[PDB]
Amino acid sequence: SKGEELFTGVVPILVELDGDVNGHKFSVRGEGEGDATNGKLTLKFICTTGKLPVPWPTLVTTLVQCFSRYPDHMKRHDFFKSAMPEGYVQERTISFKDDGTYKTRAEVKFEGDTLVNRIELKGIDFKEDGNILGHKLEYNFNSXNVYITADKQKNGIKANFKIRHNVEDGSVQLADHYQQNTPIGDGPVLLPDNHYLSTQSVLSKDPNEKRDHMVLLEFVTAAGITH
Repeated sequence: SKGEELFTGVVPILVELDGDVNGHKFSVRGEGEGDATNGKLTLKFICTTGKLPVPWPTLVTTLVQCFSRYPDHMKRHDFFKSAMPEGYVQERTISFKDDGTYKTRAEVKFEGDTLVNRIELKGIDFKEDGNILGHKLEYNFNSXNVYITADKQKNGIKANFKIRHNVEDGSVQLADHYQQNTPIGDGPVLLPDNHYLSTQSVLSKDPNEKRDHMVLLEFVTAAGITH
C-alpha cells in the first residue's frame, strides 16, 4: 500500500538501455507516462546512437510491470509496486530459436517523481544475416500472458514465457523468455499467489521523427485469482 500509493495518478517514466549485440554497441532512451489505475502506458523510444542494430520488436519486453492494473481483490499480489520506491532488479535470458541470446539486467525504481527503468543488455551468437541482425521481423507485437509465480528463496518473483515475432516471409521467430525479479531494498514485499499479466501492445511511428524510433502504447492488467 505504501509502494502502491506512489502510483495513484499519472507517473512520468524514463527508460535507458545500453546494449551490445555481437559487439555492436547502441543506446536507447524512452520517455512517456504510466497510469496503473487503468493499466495503461505511452512511451516513445529513440535509438540515440543512430540506426538500431536489432529490430524494435525484439526490445519491447526489455524496455515496467509496476504499471499493471491489479484489481482490488488482487492487491495483495502486486510484488512490483510493493517494492517501490527503492525498486527491484529484473533479469532475463531471451533465447532466440536458431539464433542468439540476450541477457538483460535492469533496475526499476523511483528517482524523485519519475519511475526509471535502467537496463544493460548483452547479446551473443547472433547470425549476421538471420532474422534479428538481418532485420526480417514485421513491425508489430502480439498479445501475451506472462505467468507470475513467487520465488520465496530470492524474496521475489519469476516468470517464463514465449514471445512469437512474425517474420516477413510468413514464418514466426520464437524468443524464449526466463525472468527473475528481486527487491533492491530490505523492506517487506508482497509475495504473490500464482496469477498472470495480460498485455497488449500497439507499435507505431511518428511521421515527423527522423531518428530511428518506436512509439508504444500498452495496456496491462493482472488476472487469474479468485477469492
